[PDB]
Amino acid sequence: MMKRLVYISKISGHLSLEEIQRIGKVSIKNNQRDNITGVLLYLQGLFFQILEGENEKVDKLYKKILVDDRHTNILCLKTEYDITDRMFPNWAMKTINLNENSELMIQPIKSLLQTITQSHRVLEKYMPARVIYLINQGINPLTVEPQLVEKIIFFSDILAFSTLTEKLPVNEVVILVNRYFSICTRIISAYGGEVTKFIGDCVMASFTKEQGDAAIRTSLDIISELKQLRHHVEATNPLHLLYTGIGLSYGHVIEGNMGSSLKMDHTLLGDAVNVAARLEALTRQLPYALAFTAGVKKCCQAQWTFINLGAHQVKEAIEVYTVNEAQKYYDTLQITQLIRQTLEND
Amino acid sequence: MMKRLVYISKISGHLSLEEIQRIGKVSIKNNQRDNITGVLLYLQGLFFQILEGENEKVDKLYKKILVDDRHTNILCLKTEYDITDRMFPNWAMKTINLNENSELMIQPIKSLLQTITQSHRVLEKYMPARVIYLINQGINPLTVEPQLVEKIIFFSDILAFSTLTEKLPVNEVVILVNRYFSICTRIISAYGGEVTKFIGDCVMASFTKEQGDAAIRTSLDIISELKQLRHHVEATNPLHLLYTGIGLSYGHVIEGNMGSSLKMDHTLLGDAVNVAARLEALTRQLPYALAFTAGVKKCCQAQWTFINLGAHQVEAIEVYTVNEAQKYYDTLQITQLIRQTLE
Ligand SMILES: Cc1cc2nc3c(=O)[nH]c(=O)nc-3n(C[C@H](O)[C@H](O)[C@H](O)COP(=O)(O)O)c2cc1C
Ligand SMILES: Cc1cc2nc3c(=O)[nH]c(=O)nc-3n(C[C@H](O)[C@H](O)[C@H](O)COP(=O)(O)O)c2cc1C
Ligand SMILES: [Cl-]
Ligand SMILES: [Cl-]
Ligand SMILES: [Cl-]
Ligand SMILES: [Cl-]
Ligand SMILES: [Cl-]
Ligand SMILES: [Cl-]
Ligand SMILES: [Mg+2]
Repeated sequence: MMKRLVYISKISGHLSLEEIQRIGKVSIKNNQRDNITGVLLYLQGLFFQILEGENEKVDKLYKKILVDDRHTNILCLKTEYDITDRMFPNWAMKTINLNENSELMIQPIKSLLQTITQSHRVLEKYMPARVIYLINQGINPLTVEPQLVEKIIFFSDILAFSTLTEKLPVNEVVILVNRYFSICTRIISAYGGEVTKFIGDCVMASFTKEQGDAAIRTSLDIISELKQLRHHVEATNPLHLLYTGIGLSYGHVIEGNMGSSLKMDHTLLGDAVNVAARLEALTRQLPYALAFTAGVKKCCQAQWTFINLGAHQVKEAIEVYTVNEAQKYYDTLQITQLIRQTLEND
Repeated sequence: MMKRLVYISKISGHLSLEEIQRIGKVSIKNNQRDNITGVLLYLQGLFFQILEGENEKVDKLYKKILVDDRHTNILCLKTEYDITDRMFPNWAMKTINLNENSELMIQPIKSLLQTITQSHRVLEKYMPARVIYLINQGINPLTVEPQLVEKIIFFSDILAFSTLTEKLPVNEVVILVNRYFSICTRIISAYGGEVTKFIGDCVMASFTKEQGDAAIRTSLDIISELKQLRHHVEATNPLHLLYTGIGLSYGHVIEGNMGSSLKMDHTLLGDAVNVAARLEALTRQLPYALAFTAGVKKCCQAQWTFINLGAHQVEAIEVYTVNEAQKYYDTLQITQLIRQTLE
């Protein structure tokens, strides 16, 4: 049985024509051995490749391509399974430099391909991570049926954000929120979590039930990086005032497409979403910057020092936990007052 | 001064090759007259068009193309301003049927164009409407600066949704939330509001300060349509149990594109967002399904019967409603009825 995959990628740095030639000859040699055929196109710093052959041979090759140093931001766009006919039966690997094609009748198609691909790469950034995952796996996200899944829900947001927005100019708030989002997204994604959306200054993400310790480590790493950042910058930098609170919950959530023709999105539905947001808010009243449910605790295997913060009610009460490592070295009320007083000019 | 634009669209059904030819014939005549050049391509049910010429000539033509019933789901991908040279100076409008091209050396580029565009159209379905607007207006959403704007913030969600999710099968929950979202989104959009996002079962939207009355009307209309729905369906249908609460607030919010190269989103930043969400939760404790701030009230000019609900801690703020938002039911009895109905 044969398959065919298509992917796009960003060429790492500036790549010479001779090293692009060094991809072609090795590809031709290996693909002839593996009975692989396909085409490699490049255009304005982007690679396009189509690979076809028996499934095991194609998957082995794509695993190696994925770790190749010469390109990055790799997104597989389409996978066709159990294909009847090869698309390029005579090309072990045909390389086409679309930049060098100056023919007048191909310029329209070449222009459209560059415009649509560059637009595609922008849109990719706005997708929930789950959608990018499904596309990478060759699954059309629009046709996926919703599933009840077990997830750890993550919410983190900015301490005293109302004071920051009240006292800072808009451009300074934007720099600060972008930095916060950049840090959260990088760390969540490094631990295998999936960012779902930004809501105001809040980052929403999920982890699997096998990722309880990764979820805690994510949260502590966020807190740790913010603490580092506050003493890295000057006192006139609003980043000097950036703190977070984090809530985690665990439960059954429905994951999938929701909405209508007018607006559709990837959503997560279930009690755990509300609980994680409420625990995120509760950290304001706690001497800890991370709060989570008993269910999150049961998903952890590491030797955390779990601390029981008692039962709290969520708009029936739920046990709230934290870890000793999440303890605040500051008093939260004193810090929100310091933030306001730091931003006071009078 | 000249501009160049590129858009993609979905060919409307039943569009034959003779009709596409007539499009080319008229385009050539009009574009020659207006000194417009470009190319029209089609492939597997999609149009691609590049248009270039003087700003006003191009804009007037594009406004016409926007209302042409021979295509739908039009997205202007890119606008180049102050172009120096035309890309197709000799083609008033060259029509290219990519479906008919069988040349072997073109097949790779044709295949990739179809793959990437179809994937692009999937991604578009998940994009924030505000980002799709910016792209259509030729604005780079990754570089355009967020702005401080005055907005009415709208928050609604489903009453006792925890009980619904606890007691219903997945496919039934999905049908129910989709219906709720479809109703909210259609009404908000009909009144000129902008749905921002879905957060769980919650709908977040915004209106301008000139849209105070429209925000109240939207809210009452959603409540009204849910009431209609509950007595349209049978008692075994979970939609029979669908109620909403709505909060509105007014304030300054930063609106824009935020994040990093790893993940972007469109967001509204400001205290008004939290206030609207807390007033939405407060309706559970109120004999009204709509609650809003003094600031919202000041944005209204219609002759509502405003009702003061006293100061509430969300310093406490004055909460208001309108007489029409009164609940004909007792909220705690409804939540107990939802629990009991699903037993
Ligand atoms: C864009 C791109 C496309 C590539 N395509 C192929 C290919 O089709 N076949 C292949 O064998 N190697 C291809 N490679 C290179 C592989 O990643 C790898 O360098 C090559 O298989 C040699 O691996 P080896 O020295 O460990 O055996 C490609 C690399 C890049 C950057
Ligand atoms: C995909 C598509 C592309 C079109 N491109 C052009 C064009 O480039 N120039 C043009 O005059 N009309 C174009 N039209 C048709 C116009 O929308 C309109 O039907 C035509 O200009 C006649 O308009 P009229 O009612 O003012 O006579 C296009 C229509 C479609 C569906
Ligand atoms: Cl290149
Ligand atoms: Cl800290
Ligand atoms: Cl610990
Ligand atoms: Cl509720
Ligand atoms: Cl009602
Ligand atoms: Cl009234
Ligand atoms: Mg905050």
